[PDB]
Amino acid sequence: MKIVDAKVIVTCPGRNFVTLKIVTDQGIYGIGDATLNGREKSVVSYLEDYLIPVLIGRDPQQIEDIWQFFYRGAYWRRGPVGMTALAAIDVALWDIKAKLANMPLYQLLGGKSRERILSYTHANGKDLDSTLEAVRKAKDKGYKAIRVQCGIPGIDLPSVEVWSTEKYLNYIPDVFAAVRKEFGPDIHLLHDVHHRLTPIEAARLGKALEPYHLFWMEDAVPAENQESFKLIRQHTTTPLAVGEVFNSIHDCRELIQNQWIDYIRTTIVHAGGISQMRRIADFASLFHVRTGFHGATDLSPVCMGAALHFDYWVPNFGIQEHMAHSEQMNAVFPHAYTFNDGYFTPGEKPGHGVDIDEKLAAQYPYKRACLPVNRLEDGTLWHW
Amino acid sequence: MKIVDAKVIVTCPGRNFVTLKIVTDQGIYGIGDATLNGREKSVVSYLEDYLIPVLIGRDPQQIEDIWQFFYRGAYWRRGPVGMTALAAIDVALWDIKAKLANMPLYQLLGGKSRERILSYTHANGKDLDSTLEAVRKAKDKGYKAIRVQCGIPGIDLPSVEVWSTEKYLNYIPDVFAAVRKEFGPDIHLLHDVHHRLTPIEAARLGKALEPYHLFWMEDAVPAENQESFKLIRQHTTTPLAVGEVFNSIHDCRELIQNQWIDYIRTTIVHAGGISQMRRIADFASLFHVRTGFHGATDLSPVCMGAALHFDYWVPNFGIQEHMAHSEQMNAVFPHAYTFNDGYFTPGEKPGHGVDIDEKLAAQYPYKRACLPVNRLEDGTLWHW
Amino acid sequence: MKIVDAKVIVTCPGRNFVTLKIVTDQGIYGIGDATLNGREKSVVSYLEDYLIPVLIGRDPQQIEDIWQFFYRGAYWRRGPVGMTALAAIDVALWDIKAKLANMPLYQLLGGKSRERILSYTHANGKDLDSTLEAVRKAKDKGYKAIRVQCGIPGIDLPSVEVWSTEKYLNYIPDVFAAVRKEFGPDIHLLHDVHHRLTPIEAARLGKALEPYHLFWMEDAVPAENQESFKLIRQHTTTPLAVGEVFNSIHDCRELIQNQWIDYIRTTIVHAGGISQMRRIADFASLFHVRTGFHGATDLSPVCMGAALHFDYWVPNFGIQEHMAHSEQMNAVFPHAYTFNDGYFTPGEKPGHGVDIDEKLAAQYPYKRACLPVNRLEDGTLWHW
Amino acid sequence: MKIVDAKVIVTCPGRNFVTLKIVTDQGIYGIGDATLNGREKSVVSYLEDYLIPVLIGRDPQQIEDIWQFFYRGAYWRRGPVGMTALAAIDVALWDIKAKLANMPLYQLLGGKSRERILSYTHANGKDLDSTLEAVRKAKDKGYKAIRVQCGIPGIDLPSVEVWSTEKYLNYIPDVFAAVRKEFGPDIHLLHDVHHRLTPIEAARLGKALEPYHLFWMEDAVPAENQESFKLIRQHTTTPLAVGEVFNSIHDCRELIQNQWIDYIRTTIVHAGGISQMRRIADFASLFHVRTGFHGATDLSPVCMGAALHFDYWVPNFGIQEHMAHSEQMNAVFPHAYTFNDGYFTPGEKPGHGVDIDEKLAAQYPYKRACLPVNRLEDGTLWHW
Ligand SMILES: [Cl-]
Ligand SMILES: [Cl-]
Ligand SMILES: [Mg+2]
Ligand SMILES: [Mg+2]
Ligand SMILES: [Mg+2]
Ligand SMILES: [Mg+2]
Repeated sequence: MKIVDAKVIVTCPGRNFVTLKIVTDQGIYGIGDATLNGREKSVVSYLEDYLIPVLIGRDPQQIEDIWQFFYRGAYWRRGPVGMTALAAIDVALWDIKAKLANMPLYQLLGGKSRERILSYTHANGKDLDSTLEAVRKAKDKGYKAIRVQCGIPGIDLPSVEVWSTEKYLNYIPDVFAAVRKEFGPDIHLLHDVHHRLTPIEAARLGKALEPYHLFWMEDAVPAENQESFKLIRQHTTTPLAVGEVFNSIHDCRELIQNQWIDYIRTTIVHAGGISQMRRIADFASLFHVRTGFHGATDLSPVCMGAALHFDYWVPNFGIQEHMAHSEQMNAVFPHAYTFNDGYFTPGEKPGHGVDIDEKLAAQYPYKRACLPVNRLEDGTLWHW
Repeated sequence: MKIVDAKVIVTCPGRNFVTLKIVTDQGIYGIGDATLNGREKSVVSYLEDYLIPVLIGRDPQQIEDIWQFFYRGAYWRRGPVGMTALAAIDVALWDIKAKLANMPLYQLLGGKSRERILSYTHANGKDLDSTLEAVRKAKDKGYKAIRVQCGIPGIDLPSVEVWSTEKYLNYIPDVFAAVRKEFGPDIHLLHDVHHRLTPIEAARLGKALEPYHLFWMEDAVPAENQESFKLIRQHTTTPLAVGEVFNSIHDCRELIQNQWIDYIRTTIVHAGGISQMRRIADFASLFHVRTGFHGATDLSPVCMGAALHFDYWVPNFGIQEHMAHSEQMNAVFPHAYTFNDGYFTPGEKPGHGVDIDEKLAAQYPYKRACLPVNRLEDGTLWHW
Repeated sequence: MKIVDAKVIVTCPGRNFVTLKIVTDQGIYGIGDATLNGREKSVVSYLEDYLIPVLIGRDPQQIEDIWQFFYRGAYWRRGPVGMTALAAIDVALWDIKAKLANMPLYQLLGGKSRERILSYTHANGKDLDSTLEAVRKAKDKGYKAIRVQCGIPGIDLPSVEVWSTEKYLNYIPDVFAAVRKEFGPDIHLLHDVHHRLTPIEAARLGKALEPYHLFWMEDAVPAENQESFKLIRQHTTTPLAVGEVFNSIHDCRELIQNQWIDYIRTTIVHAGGISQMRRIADFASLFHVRTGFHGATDLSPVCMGAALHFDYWVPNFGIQEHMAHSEQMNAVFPHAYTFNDGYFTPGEKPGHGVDIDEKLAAQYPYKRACLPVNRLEDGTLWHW
Repeated sequence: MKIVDAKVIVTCPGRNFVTLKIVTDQGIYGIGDATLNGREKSVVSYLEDYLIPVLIGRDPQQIEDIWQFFYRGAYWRRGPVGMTALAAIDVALWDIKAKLANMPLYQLLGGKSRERILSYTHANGKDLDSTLEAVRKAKDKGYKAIRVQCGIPGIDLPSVEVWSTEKYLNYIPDVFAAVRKEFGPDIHLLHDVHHRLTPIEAARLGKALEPYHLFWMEDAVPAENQESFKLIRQHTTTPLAVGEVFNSIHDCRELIQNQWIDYIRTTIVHAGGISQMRRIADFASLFHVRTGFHGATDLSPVCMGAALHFDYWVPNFGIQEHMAHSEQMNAVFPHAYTFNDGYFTPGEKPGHGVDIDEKLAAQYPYKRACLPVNRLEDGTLWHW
């Protein structure tokens, strides 16, 4: 068996998505997500100008050899751009392998471990009354788990947000108190701190949120120095999640082996595909850590299909984020996965069950969109 | 899909082997090794009286769910008997899954990572001259790696050996000096200490063996207290291997994460099958540890086939032990794996490529054989 | 002195019990429990097919030599099946040694350290009102210590239970609040978490239970990774117990030496007998850990007699679990130990004071019964 | 002051170089290296499609604010592609700031700390005789420090090398013995292991090289798991260097703070520019670590000029690698730095003293060239 062609498709049906398609000499093809929000074209070049020319002629069944060849062979290791490119290749090859086996991908990984996959959605409001309404709307859509974000009183190219830590820490516990009073204890509640605190501030916030029994408090502090979480863990029993921005097991080995976190959020598209995320999830399982894949709209339906197959098998599954794609996004990527009453199943189609409609994708050209930056009230460039 | 039957076959074509066969409602079947040397019938009962009745009617594609069901569901966790029974089930189910995919098993794991699999053999002699001759005979059979064991001057139910640590430590370095003088530096040399030393004795021996640059020094001290290896590692750069007797990742997590060993020897048949050994090997890979599967004759050809498929894929492969089965053993277990000039390939037959000839197996009834014990010169019951 | 015979008796007077009887050439005999709930026949084979043939002709007075011979000589070390078989031998030999000395067993261990042995019983209800009634019934039977378990609102082969961690954590503290309000502070209250939490969940629960001053919170998290308890210990002063499922000191050395637990629950029948439990209890004593032997109905009266003799001597005794055997069970195993007003004494008969009525045991053939498994609400196979 | 334009120039005068030029509204401009060997065009896109559009209109004097804006604002942090793009911006802005100050760049950093900057060159041979000749040729060019690499007996798209660790470890100490015998003890000798060993192999090699007193042994093991170096450091006093492949302080914080290495090799072009390398070098200085910047031909003369200015100031300077550019490369990048008798000075021109001749650069179009991969003798994809 040989790879005869590989191509990168770029489309913007509401937001930018980048997709790799690998075609074999037997006409079976596979696809993988390569989208890196706000830096998309750097991955397109990494693939087109460097990795795709090496793929041609190789045996697509050698998933591990090709993963190692690109991971080690880049010489400069890890990193968002190269690991997203490698993820796209790895997912497309697992898609091919499952189609050659005539099995849905979850069967190749070890089969199903559960009948349904818990998800969570968003509830965002500019103030408390609107936040409470957004939680009602999320519950009415059948979600059993809801991430709550609320505006704080007094608070093509990157937008610039302004931030006050002190105002946020003083107000946000009152939001969770009000949500618990209105909606009761059974609903799972999540909160994303979005990198804005120092560890002793995160320790304070985790303690203040303990009475509300959150499913997790996410991304509390920037995590390049993984020891940052030791101080948080010493002060609170609010569960901790981190890692949507990671691209390697080396970004989280210490967080996990020291039991400093409860959920690892690192994704298939951003951390080298199914081959690497199997290793992260298995390492996590030794230390009570569960998967909580990031699932914002900037991960394409191809990533979602691969993630749901992974979620259906992995023993230490925690939850799957679901920020829904629009109708126009979904039409470009026909898929077998489905949602019902707060939960997903991956679908029984062979492969990860996702395809790309190339004719439709071609109707929507790339349009640049970058992520915001965040400044403190004095103008300091902070963490967004 | 359903399991319709499962049975345990016991045969003694020169030594005892126990094999599980699982049969599906589509007539595809899979087999797994269940042999536990010197306690064989305890596994037969564990399977026949407890696990097989639960398997019937289950979907064999759910490998992970069934692994967890038995691993956790036994309540009393881990252990040689239960983990060998679970290994037999797990291997038979991966054999079925690969046959359903119409692929050799290594393809399901991620594909081949190498063209050939390095093995090692034995060279044993009662004295130095005979040891040197045994090394020549091993080299003439095409082996590139040879385990050297030599008798020490002055040294149905279990045989009782006698042991002197001091005589062994004084003599064994001279054996490796003589082997290097006769055979040169290119041949890989291994030594199995077989549990007989304390850590400071193993540190001394490792230092004394450094000039001879061994591939490994194996099982230097009993390893129930994994911190025993820290003191060895602080004193020698001879590479260290351990773990043929282990049955769980929990027997070696600290040895590996602290970089106290170089090779993990734990096997598919004795540690819960391919599902658990994938997790051990991947954990090992984060810490520079390589696989060195045990491969004595008491692991059946079914274990060897599964091991060779695993070895063909796993990135951090080190070596495969090969103590050859006899012609009568091989005839009971037709297999696709082959040996050439010191190396193996697993074969391209779907599954792990091994089968059992039930009619032939029935010609050789069980015959008890137990492992020796070892006593010190004063009669103390020691480690064999 | 020589062992002339040894036999395994299997009986099901309401539930399965396995018993070893060793007979000496002077006609003195000893018995030991060999019951391993839900895997019973695997121990029968381990004994009959491997260990008993080695016992014959040996001097029964050599308890330590025989313990080492089997512990080390199995080659594959530790584990539920082999350690239960070895426990049966070790207890039967201590029973013989005490009969040869013409002493109750506790005298051989070092004599009595207390006049009475505190026990605890069960109080289980499907809801809070019924739980409160079960606590009244337990108190009326004279118990001074009561384990409380309550159903949670909204929650031959293994039964399958369903589990929600979040519902349990939200409700269970209210059960202990109600029990304290009704029964006051003097009664000792225990709770068994039964392996269902992660460490930060157990930390949360321990904190929530602090106002109710439990004697212990038991088996909070699966303990194969012993470092799991470090995080619990950093967050709560509720006392911690673990270890009914352990079979070796190596399962708990780190829990004890780091002062991560308060009570070790590992038993004579499941962890290699009196010889090994003397070593566990003495190690525990250096680190303030007290014995809290498991004492569910699946440990036979032979185990109970040995445990009570051990409990009467050991300095760092904490408590003895007592889930009562039925009248039919007790009739098969005449014994000297007695209960009075919440406490036991072991009895003054030589040996451990327990015997087996072989004629009566023969009236009740083995009947398979396995332990349940537990699944999460999505179907994930969890810890029961 | 404002940035009015910024552009990326790509040229291949013998090998590919990528250069950023930032132009201010006062006509002062600055340049920075953006070359990432073997992935060059991914950086071109990162700059052109994402970062340059944000630069336009910003005040170039705000070097720190712009560094933080891009480092944090990318959201996905660190990594070879983004950190090389950010390095190009940071160096071009320091070039502008020094030109506005009318000072050579080293004056802005704190002034000169030394009169001359020690460098090292290459001596490579296919065998020992040729290696010895290459060392003579290097000495005759005035170098006082020489990296020695020798072939080992029996050993557009990526070339595939083959590797044997055992043959290398057996032979390489003899090469250093011969070099010391011929050239004496005063010459500084370096060796690059190039990622090929495990830590205990590197410990062995470091010990074997101790009699030859190397300046350093470099890149002994892949360093994603920084604790890998602890075991090397416990066994040898050969000095250790690592880090040409790093892009962040987070790749080396533990190596440095634990005193596991002697020289940090991370470069201005690959790790976020002068702003980040000032922080790495200062952190290193607290722990006795000295700078040893990588200086292979794939770092352009723009990187060399910035590095030499940095080297002239930094207190804890160790050495500068110098693998010489060709005449055609040098003509595209006129520069003030000069070499004399083994040492450099950075030159007294304002800025880093390097410029790009755009007309000449335009004569040499991009031509793809990728780095080799390395396979073991069995075909395993290894570290190159
Ligand atoms: Cl990158
Ligand atoms: Cl066992
Ligand atoms: Mg987030
Ligand atoms: Mg061995
Ligand atoms: Mg319990
Ligand atoms: Mg180098």
